[PDB]
Amino acid sequence: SMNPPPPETSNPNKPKRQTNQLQYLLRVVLKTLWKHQFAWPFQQPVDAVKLNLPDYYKIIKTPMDMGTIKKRLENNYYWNAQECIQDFNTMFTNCYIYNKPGDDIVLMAEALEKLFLQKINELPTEE
Ligand SMILES: COc1nc2c(Nc3ccccc3C(C)(C)C)c(C(=O)O)cnc2cc1-c1c(C)noc1C
Repeated sequence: SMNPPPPETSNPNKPKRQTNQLQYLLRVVLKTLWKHQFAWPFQQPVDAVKLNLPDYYKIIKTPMDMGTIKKRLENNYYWNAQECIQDFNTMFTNCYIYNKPGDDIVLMAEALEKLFLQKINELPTEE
């Protein structure tokens, strides 16, 4: 079985918090990206078996995807907004590292990242 286990989306020992910034990340940022027409390759872990990408998890050792991020937010997995922002950045970076510049999947990622940065520029202050 050559896919790794997916990133965890819950952990009984990891402290849980809700902040208005994490609420914004779920309700505005994730929602906007999730429903975007380019989102679908990013909505679940890369299935390197089904996609016939045998080298994927030889190259990418910190996988991340919006399905995992969405569940982490829904599960209050994150303590702060930076943890979630880091996961989005990891997802984009992995795409830019594994694929060739100018590939369609890279252009899709770049479009999602542009929207992402726009929404993060508008992050609300903590209540
Ligand atoms: C090419 O990069 C991906 N492609 C798919 C994918 N199929 C797809 C999508 C667009 C263009 C080309 C393809 C191939 C069929 C050639 C793989 C699918 C799918 O068809 O279900 C799902 N998830 C992906 C994640 C990724 C991906 C992401 C996201 N980051 O790195 C990789 C690799």
